[PDB]
Amino acid sequence: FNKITPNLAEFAFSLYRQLAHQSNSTNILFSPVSIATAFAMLSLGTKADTHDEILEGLNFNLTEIPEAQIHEGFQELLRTLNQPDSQLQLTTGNGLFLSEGLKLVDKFLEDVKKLYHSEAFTVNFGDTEEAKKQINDYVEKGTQGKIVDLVKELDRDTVFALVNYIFFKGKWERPFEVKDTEEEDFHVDQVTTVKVPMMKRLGMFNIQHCKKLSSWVLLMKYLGNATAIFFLPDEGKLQHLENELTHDIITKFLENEDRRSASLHLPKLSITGTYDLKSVLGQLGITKVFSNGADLSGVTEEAPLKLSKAVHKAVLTIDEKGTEAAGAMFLEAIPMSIPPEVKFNKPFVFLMIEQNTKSPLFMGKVVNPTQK
Repeated sequence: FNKITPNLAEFAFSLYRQLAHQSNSTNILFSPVSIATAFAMLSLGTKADTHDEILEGLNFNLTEIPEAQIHEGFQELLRTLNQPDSQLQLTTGNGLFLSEGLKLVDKFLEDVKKLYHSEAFTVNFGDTEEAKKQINDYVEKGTQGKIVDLVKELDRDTVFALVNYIFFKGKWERPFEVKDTEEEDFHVDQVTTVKVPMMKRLGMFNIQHCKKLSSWVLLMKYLGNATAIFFLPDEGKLQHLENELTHDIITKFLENEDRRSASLHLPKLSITGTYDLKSVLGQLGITKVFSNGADLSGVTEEAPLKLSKAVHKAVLTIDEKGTEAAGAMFLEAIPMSIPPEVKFNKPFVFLMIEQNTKSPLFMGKVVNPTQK
């Protein structure tokens, strides 16, 4: 089911095409969910233009959807992410860091902790370096060592910092057997290749070839409550795919429960995506909260405040199947017939959708597994 998801979808695409044009030969990885829910939670401390700008920046038509519904929708999602339709290893969090000395509004801190279950702390921004450590420690501790020293530096007038991260490494509901994981070619160019550990499995896959998107569309079911959608653009059809993607078409794929025999070659990789939300979202029109004109009265009533730091870092690790545990052995009726060998051996885009809410958890493009 969906509620605000269409709003999150178009947000994911906007934020994607944003990074896909600007940045050219880089793996892209961001959580449309972690980011939005973060700025939707922050909007609760904003007022007037400053606020409307955030919600509108998150692809929300304020004139058509009651804000009460926007936040209600986000809570539903987090409810599913806390204790879902299944415990899917997801290490996501949002930490706010405000100056020790600001008389923060209790209500906002309520909404942060209770409503959006986000961590908020007060630090001494007088010691710029200590704040970074203090912050980076939070993330690291929270990602249990996967993310280290996220923030490399803070502005001179930093009094409010936002750190948003998400680490995922799901176990395949239908794993690849490590024995078959050999290293193979990966086309970074039409004439150049690179070697990467290529996983492979002959089986009944929810694979298809969409002519509209000019690409092979593979739906990998995750042991948890998320579904991996991979898009392998045709020869020279990457820009087209990126431009033809629509929440509709993706919902069409989700509702698709067919499967056919295919020899899937999917690379093993652990890509990352570190982004400066101030910059990236500013491009989406969210600027007032990050500047001197920020109306963060919900955060702190009497003293000026603005969002000096807003950083996102998404990490996604794909392999044969999480970690060796209850393997659960299934069997598939594979027809005797030349199955299409589908190799994800060239730039491809992809998304991770939470099965229930259909919220885009991760969106990205792998240009080269080698980069991290």
